[PDB]
Amino acid sequence: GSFVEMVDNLRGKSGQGYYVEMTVGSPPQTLNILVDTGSSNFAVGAAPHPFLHRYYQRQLSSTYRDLRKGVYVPYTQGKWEGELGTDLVSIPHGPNVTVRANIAAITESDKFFINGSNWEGILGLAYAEIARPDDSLEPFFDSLVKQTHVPNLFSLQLCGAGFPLNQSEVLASVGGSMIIGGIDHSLYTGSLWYTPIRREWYYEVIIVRVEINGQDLKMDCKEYNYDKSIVDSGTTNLRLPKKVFEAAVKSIKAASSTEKFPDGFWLGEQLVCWQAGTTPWNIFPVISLYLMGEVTNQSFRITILPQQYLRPVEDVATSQDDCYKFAISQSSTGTVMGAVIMEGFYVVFDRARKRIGFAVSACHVHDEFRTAAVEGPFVTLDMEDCGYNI
Ligand SMILES: CCC[C@H]1CN(Cc2ccc(CN3C(=N)N[C@](CCC4CCCCC4)(CC4CCCCC4)C3=O)cc2)C(=O)N1
Repeated sequence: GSFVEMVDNLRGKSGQGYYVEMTVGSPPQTLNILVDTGSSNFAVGAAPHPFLHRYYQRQLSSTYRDLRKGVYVPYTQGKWEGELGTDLVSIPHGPNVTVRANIAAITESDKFFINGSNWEGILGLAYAEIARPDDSLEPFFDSLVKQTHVPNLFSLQLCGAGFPLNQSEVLASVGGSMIIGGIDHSLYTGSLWYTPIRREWYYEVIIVRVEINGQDLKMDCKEYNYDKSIVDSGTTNLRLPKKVFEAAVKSIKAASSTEKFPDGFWLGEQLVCWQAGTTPWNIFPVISLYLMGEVTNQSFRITILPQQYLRPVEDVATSQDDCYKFAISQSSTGTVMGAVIMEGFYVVFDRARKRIGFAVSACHVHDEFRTAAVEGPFVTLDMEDCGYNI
């Protein structure tokens, strides 16, 4: 591991997000910031909110610069609005550099901040094309790379605990690593396999085959990427296009048929519980997503376990049972490889070479019989046809 200063710099969990400490302004104001590979704005709470115990105070920063422009960002289940400006930004457990970056000072929001998440802002790590108000507002990572010698690449190791963490525990536990400018070899086992970034807006990739316990879902592969497939640390679940979700759930139900679960469990709404230590991992199937490789007609696969797609949650009765929610859900906006999938792997966002790498994570949860995997190569033809075009 050559990046010790950045190893173990994340905290959090899949359901509320993983965050990194950052500082903004002069003198530095410390804030915890959500790592979000699914957006491209650096936006921080800048006014009192019931769920924030701190926020960015522009009037206290000598280096604050007002851009005299507002920004409104509505999204699926909420929105955030703010005032744009720039200031000096640093990451204490990151590269030892300070850069001048755009900051959206959030003045109003709806269903954005999460009670008990411990973060006060978000770091959009995707490309300018999806930055708001438009692509002229340079994203943080672009600024970092342009102003310093930091390589144009970052990598993420999100570590799920495999069991519920109470408030004190989640504040004291290490949730993973965000390595800025490099790859730390202590964070993964086996080899790294790369898939091309299809287009630079979201971190878009192409899935070419899907298996449930080795059985091919056998759908037209364009269905797997309708209308896109992205890697998003800001989403909790593995989200799949409606038809793919329906096919996958049918296959997962068939594989786990020795136990019957209520419809609410499969809808990802209700938890299922087992007596302490008796979770029947073995009856649930592994899921393999084959991704386009860097070589023509070549693919590789990433395989996750139920220890990744069953999200630990505390029982309504705080009992001693081990409980979980099904963390695979349907989408009308494409496939989303959320945090529960990322928890199985060390993911390298190699912006410089327009590719995303995957390797088995040194902190993935598993049992004595099965482990997550990243394997290849496999001969796969006409993979370009798996991409969807409007
Ligand atoms: C952290 C875990 C939270 C829960 C909520 N939750 C549902 C959910 C639904 C959609 C998205 C996609 N997504 C995203 N990655 N960032 C934003 C802006 C996208 C951006 C794209 C370009 C155009 C402008 C908006 C803001 C979010 C970021 C997370 C905090 C809330 C606001 C967004 O909507 C993520 C999560 C989930 O699963 N776990």
